[PDB]
Amino acid sequence: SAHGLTDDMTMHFRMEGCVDGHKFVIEGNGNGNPFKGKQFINLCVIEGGPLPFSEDILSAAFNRLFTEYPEGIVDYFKNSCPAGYTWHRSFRFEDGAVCICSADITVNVRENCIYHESTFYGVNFPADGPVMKKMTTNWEPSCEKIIPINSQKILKGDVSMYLLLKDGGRYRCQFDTIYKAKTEPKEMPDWHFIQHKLNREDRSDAKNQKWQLIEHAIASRSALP
Amino acid sequence: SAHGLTDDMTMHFRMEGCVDGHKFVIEGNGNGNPFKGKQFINLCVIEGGPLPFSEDILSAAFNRLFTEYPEGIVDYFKNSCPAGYTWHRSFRFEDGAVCICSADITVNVRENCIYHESTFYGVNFPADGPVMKKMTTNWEPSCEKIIPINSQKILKGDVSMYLLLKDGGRYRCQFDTIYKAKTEPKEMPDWHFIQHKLNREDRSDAKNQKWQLIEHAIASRSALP
Amino acid sequence: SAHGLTDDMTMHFRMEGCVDGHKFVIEGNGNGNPFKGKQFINLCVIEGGPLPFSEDILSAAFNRLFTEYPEGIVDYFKNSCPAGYTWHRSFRFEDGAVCICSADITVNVRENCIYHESTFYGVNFPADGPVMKKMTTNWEPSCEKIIPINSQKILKGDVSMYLLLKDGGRYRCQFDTIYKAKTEPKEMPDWHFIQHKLNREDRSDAKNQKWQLIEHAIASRSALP
Amino acid sequence: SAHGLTDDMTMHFRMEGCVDGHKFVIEGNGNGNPFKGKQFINLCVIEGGPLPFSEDILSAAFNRLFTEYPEGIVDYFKNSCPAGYTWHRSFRFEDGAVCICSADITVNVRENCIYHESTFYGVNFPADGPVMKKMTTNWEPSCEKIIPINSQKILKGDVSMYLLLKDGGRYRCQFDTIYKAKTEPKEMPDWHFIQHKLNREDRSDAKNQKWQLIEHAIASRSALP
Repeated sequence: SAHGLTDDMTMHFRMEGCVDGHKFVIEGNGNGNPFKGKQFINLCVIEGGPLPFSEDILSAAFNRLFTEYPEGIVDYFKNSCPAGYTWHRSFRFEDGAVCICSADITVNVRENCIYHESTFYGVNFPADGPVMKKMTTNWEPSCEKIIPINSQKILKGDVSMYLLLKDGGRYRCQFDTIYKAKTEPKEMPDWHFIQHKLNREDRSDAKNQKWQLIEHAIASRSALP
Repeated sequence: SAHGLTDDMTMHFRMEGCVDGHKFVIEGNGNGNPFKGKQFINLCVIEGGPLPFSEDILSAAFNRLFTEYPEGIVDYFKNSCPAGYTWHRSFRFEDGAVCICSADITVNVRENCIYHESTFYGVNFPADGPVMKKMTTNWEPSCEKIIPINSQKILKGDVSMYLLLKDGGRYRCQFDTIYKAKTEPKEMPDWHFIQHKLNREDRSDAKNQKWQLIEHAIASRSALP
Repeated sequence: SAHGLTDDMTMHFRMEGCVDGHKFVIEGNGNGNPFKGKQFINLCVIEGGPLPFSEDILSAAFNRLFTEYPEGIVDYFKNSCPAGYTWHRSFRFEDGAVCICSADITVNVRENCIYHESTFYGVNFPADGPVMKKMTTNWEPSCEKIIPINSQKILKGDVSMYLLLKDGGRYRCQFDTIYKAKTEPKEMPDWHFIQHKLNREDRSDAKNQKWQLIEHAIASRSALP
Repeated sequence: SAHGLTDDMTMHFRMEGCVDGHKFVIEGNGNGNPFKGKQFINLCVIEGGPLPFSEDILSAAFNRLFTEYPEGIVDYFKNSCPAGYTWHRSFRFEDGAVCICSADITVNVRENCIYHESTFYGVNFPADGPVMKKMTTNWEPSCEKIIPINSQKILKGDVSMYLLLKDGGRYRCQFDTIYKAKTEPKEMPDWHFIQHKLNREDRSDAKNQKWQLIEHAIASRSALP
C-alpha cells in the first residue's frame, strides 16, 4: 500500500479532556477516503456526559490525512504515513474563552485503520455565552493558510473560524496550529490553503450523548493566475 | 452604463498619512477592469519622501469595485455605484505595530474615472523591525472572509495577511475591515470569500519615490460541495 | 524652575482627529503642578461637535510631565524639559475598534506654560456598542508598567484599561505606548509603575460640547519589600 | 484559626501537565502565613524530568489564600476557607504559545495545612524561543487587577506578565483568570489590585529537577487619593 493508506479506511478515536473543571472521555469510530479528503466520524461521550458545554467546540480535534491534495503541492501528512503525525492547537474565542488540543495520528496498516488519540482542555467560557447556553449549530466553511517552517520541518496553520448560532449570529475563534510529522520529511511543501467543510448531526438518545461529524477538505494554491 | 462602470476605467488617488510622526502625501493614477477584478496603480510620494518605512504597509489601502463577482453572490460594491462606498480598517502587526486606514471611493461617470481618497496612520514600528529596515518585498496571496452585518447593511472583512521578507521570512498582519455603501443597499450578500493577489514593483528614480501596484481579486463561496 | 517647569503652570491643547470618517478638532487649556503629577484640563469641541462617539475614548491623549516621580526612580519626562517629548499609542478595544494617537509636548519657559498638540484616529466602533451609544462614564484607576528600551533611549508603556459604562459594564482597552524625549537622555530609568486616576466632568451647554478632565499620576516601584 | 487558617501553615502540592506532548508530574510542599500573603513552595519534578521547557512557565499555578488583604477590601479567598476555591487561567505568550491551568485548593483544618491540586497544559512553544531554550530567569513583579462578577459571585483577574530572560529581554504573557469560591460568597469585594512578587531559586541536582518558589502578594486600592 502507498504509505499504508487505502481509499476506504476505518478510524478509532479516543479523546480525554476537561473544560472549566468538567472532565470527560469520548470514544468513537469512523470511515473515510483520505484521497478524496472525506471522513465520517461517530462519537459517543463515555465519561462526563451529558456535556455542559456545546459539543461543537470539540469538532476540529477529530486528521489532515483526510485532505485531498493536488500533485503540485507536497502532501506532508500522507508522506508521514504510516507512522503518522502529531499536532497542537490553540482555540481563542472572541469572548475570552481559550481551548488547547493536541492529537496523535497513527496508521495501523494491517487493520486498514487510523488510530487517533487526543486531549482537549478549555477555560473561561462565560456562563451566559453561546457555548454554555448551547446556542451553536455548526462551524462555517473555512480557508486555512498552511505555512512551512523549513528549519524545523514542521507546518503552521492559521484559520479564523466562526461557529454559527441558533439566533442567526456568529462566534469567532482563531485557530493557531503546529503540525509535526513523526518521520523526518524528505520534502517540504510550499505555503498553501486548505478549505474545509465540517458538519455535526446530533444522534443522542435517552441513554447516550452521541453525534456524527462529516468533514471534507481540499488543498489548493491561489485562485489568481 | 450599469452603475456607471465600464471594463476599462481610470482612477485618481490621493492619500494623506503619518507613521510614527512622519507625515506624507501620495498621489497617483491607474487603470483597471472592475468586471475582471484587475487594476494597475501608479503612485508617487509627493510630500514626505523618501519614506523611512517600507512602502508595502500601504498597499492594501489602494477598492473592492475591482473584484470579479460571480452572479450567485450579491456584489455589494458595484451595487453601491456610482455613489461609491467607504471603508475603515485596522492593521495589527505581530511585533506590535498598529496601523489604521480609511478610504472613500466615488465613481465619476462622465470621466469614466474612479476617485479614491484615503488616510493612513501607523504607530510603533520597531526600529529593528522589517518595516523600518525595509526588509519587505510583497504581500502573499490571501483569502479574505466577507461577512454581512444585516442589521446595519454593512460588511465585515477578516484576513490574516503576511508580508514576505528579503531573507525568506514572513511578517504577519491581521486586517479587520468594515465596508459601507454610500447608497442604502437593496440586497445584501451572504458570507463569501475574496481571494487576492497584490504585487509591488518599485519605479523610483533620483527625483521621486514611485511604484506600481497590481491587484487581482475574485469572490467565491466554499470550494467544497 | 527646574528644566523650565514650575509647580503652577498652564497648558494649551489642540487635538485634530477622525473616528470612522467623522472629523473633529478640540481646543482647550489647563493648569497643574507637574511635581505633584496633578492637572486640570478644560476642553472644547470647536469642530465636528457634538461628537457621535463617546468623548471618553480621547481622554488619555491629553502628558507624562504630570507625574509625581520619587527621588529613586529616574524621571524621563521632566528631564527632557523644556524641549519636551513625543509619544505614540495604540489600543484595541475588546469589540474590535482600534484607535491610535500621538502627541507633542513642548515647554514654553517664557510664558511658564506647556503646548500640547495631538492627533487621534480610530476605526470600527460598532453602531450598537457603548462608544457610539455614548454610554460611558469614566476610565477606572490603573497601574501602567513603564519599561526602558535602553538601546534606543525610549520607553514602552503597557496598561490594561477599563472604561466604565453607565449600565454597569466595563469596556476593555489595551494601551501600548512608546515614549520619546526630544532631548537625548543621559540617564534612563529602570522599569517602574505609574498609577493613574483620570476623571471626566461634563460641562456641555447649548452652544458647545465641553468638559473638564482631572488627572493624578504617581510613579512607583513594587509594593512588596 | 479564622476560616480554619493559621499564620504558620504547610501545603501539599501536586501538578500533572503536558506541554507540546511532553507529560510531567510535580510533587512539592510548602510553608507560609496567608495573613501576610507570603509563602515558600518546594517543588520537584518526579516524572517527565528534566523538563524540556522552562519551569518558569509553571510558577503562577502554585493560591490567593496567600494574599495580605487590608480591612477595607473584602477577602474573597479566605472567606471560602476552609472549603477552598478553584481557578481557571489562560495566557497567550507573545510568540503564540498558549497555556491553560486550573487548580483546586482545599484547607485541611485537622492538620493545619493546605492541599493544592493543579493541571497545566500548553502548546506551540517555538523550538528556538526562550522557553524551549530554557533561557528564563524570573517573572517581574506585577500588579493584577481583580474585578468582581456579581451576578455569578466569581472574580476575574487581569495581569500583564513579563518573564525576564537570561539574555536581557522580556517575554510577555497575558494572564486571564476566573476565581471561584467552593463555598457561596455572602459578600463580594469591589475591584482592587493585587501586587505580586514571585521568585524561583533552582535547587536541582544529579537526581532531580527541583526548585523553590517564594511569593509575596498584597491587595490594595488605588495609590491616588
